[PDB]
Amino acid sequence: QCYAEITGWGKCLPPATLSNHDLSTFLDTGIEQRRISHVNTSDLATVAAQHAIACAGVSVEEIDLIIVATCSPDSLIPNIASRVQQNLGIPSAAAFDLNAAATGFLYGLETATRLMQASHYRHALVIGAERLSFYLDWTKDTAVLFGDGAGAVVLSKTEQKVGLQDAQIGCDAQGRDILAVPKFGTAFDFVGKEIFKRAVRGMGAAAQQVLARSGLSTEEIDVVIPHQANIRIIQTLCDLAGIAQDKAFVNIHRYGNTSAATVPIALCEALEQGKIKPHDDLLVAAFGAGLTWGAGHIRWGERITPLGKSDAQLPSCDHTALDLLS
Amino acid sequence: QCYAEITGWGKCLPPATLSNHDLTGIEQRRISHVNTSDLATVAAQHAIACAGVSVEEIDLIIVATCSPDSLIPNIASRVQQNLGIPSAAAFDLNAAATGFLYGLETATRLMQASHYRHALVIGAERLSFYLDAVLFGDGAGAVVLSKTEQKVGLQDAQIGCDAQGRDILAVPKFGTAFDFVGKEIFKRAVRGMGAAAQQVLARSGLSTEEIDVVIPHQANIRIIQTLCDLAGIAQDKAFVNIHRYGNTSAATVPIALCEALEQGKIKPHDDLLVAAFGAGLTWGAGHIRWGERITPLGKSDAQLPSCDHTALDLLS
Repeated sequence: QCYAEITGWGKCLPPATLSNHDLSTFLDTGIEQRRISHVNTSDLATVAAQHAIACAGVSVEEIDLIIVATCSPDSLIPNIASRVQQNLGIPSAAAFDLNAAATGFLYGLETATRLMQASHYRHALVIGAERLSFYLDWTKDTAVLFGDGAGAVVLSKTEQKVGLQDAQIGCDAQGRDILAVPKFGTAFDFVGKEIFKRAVRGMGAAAQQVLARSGLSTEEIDVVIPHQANIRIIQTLCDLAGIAQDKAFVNIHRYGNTSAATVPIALCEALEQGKIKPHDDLLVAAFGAGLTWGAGHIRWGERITPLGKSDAQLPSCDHTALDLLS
Repeated sequence: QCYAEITGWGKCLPPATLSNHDLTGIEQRRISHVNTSDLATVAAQHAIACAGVSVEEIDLIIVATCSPDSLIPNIASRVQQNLGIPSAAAFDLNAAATGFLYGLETATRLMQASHYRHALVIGAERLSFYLDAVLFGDGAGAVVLSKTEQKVGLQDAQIGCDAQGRDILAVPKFGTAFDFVGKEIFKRAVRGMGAAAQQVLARSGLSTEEIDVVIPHQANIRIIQTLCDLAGIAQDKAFVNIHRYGNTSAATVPIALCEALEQGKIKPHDDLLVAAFGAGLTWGAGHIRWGERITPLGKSDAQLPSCDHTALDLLS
């Protein structure tokens, strides 16, 4: 029996910051700020990956698998996992984009972990990355909700019982029409109340299943890394699960909802701020357009500090965030 | 130890046919009058009936495409909604034409390492959306996988990507942001698929003589011939339907597999070699050990909405 330990983590938040005050200028949550990228999604992903690689101390030749969870890719042909691969010079790895909306990163984590357990993948890079700013209708509720950013992890095969344990991922397809941008693709819809109910239900039931199969009580959960879409969803999810609200890591106020990137960014910050201790039990939970949903139980291993650090950074930004949206 | 048997197969080729005419290996392609999700849906319905599984038994839906109707939400969730499958994991995977093989690999390992008992893996494309040209068509192919103890379905696979070839095959300004270098695409494809096939064969302990059938990506007849010649595999073992449908990217393999079974090209316990490549440049190969059954348990009446248009008409 093999496991996929999370041995590296990293993030990339673009520098141009957009305050609510900045928003008041042109405009008539929990969120105070978001970032707005002056580069493509593949660039955000690349830098976050560089941080996780250095954090893990792995050589780029050791990576067998790159998954980019996104719903805002630079291009469809080719995918952007292959762009990240080209940028980092990783040779020969499997490389794909996965689209499960905000639950993408959890889907990716589940997928890479099972690939590693059943076959010959020794290290993996799983990245959540978005440039939601590309989508926004500056007239329309939606505009204040979303930001740009990337988060990444590196997974390394091991015999120790760590990394993702059980996961339960799914999709409530009867809710598909309540959250959509239907004419971008080869072809907004936003019903807040229904999104709310189905999200808490989907994430809730998924979390419960994971906990029950792991034999854990809510009390043995040390940290909750939820999708950062809405503070009230997070509070409600915990309240209904009976999980103390202090265990939930929240950074939505800083970055807004960055779809697939929220969980890996939160996870990276939680580690940097020492919120996660060696051998802690984490509960991850997320949902997204689809309506996709998921939860996972991660057992952390020995190390919560980077082996090294990267000098990787985005090209210098000559623009303000107000400037980027003009 | 668990395995993912291919217990259902099915396809959906849109009716409007486009012959070679004035206005590869290829004589015809199909041109869809519906979205990609619709092609995927019908192919799925055929596979479900072929497998005799109930829609409530499906735990996982993967749609390999690079021409989805929408990015938000994904189209796996649309297929799920159309078939009424409750609660399954549903995602879109983009690895260009190697998508279906990537999906097959992913679903198989999900099923072996965790609690997914049945899966639907679909390749589906509407490449006609992209064209500015005689090389591509539209279509979908699907399989259903069912967990079992018998040593059948995908055995070893080797998937990868040659990222130094990323720029030789691209539509770079569709997305949130044509390039086509035929000779380089040719060289890297044969190299990528070749090396992948070799690694799979070697790990499986097979000689090329024990391969019964080859289901390759249908992008170009000469690529297929060259891949076999260099592997030492007899060219007669390679199933080819490109002449009928053209290159339907992620859909080529599952359509070919489905037709190979319908035409009795595949026998119980046959060893299949799948191989594919795509923009990325992605590449992959897989060894499938077929089980007992090569006939559908049932048939579906599922069909696309009636087409009132000619294919010439559809491109206008």
